Amino acid sequence: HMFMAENRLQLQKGSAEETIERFYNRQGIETIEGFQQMFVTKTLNTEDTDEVKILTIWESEDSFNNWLNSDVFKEAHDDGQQSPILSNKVFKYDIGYHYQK
Amino acid sequence: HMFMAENRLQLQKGSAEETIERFYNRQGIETIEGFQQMFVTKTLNTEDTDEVKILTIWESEDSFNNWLNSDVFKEAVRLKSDDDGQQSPILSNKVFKYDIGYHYQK
Repeated sequence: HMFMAENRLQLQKGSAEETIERFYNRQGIETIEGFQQMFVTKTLNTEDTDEVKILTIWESEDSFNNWLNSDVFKEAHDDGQQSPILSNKVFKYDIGYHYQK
Repeated sequence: HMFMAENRLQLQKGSAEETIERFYNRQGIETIEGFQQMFVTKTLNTEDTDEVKILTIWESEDSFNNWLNSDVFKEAVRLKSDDDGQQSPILSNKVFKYDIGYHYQK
């Protein structure tokens, strides 16, 4: 039923505070039918690197795919600066149970 | 600000669905001041094992801690399809905690 997509980013240890806020940009994700929620998290107590996750909740995986194929997605997405992002991966999940007070 | 706790379960392949069923019973979590949401997920496209995550969203970490030390938690599962004594095929149960820097709900 409900679907969750995760964009897991590994950053240079300590670079989260200065890098993270950029991921708070929705960039029109809420204009996609089926989009429900978005969370941007920073993992506590990591030592090797800083870990940032962008979680998006959808009514279905089709909704998510439509987002990927949308124009708002296409539109979205100092020189020489070494990037703070070490890895960028995507994971997909079926939400088997959800409850909101 | 907002806080997310995660219980990450590695499971015998094929047991994801049954395991999520054991979590339909929130065991009074919503009675805790600060509790906001719960998500129980199954990781897609895994090969040799299953993965289920129990994510709980809170107003603060203190709220989450209050749940763990609450009477409802300390006093709170078996499925109808279980044989007496059957165990959830858990390979590992790990805990992770997160600060939620941003949240948006349509």
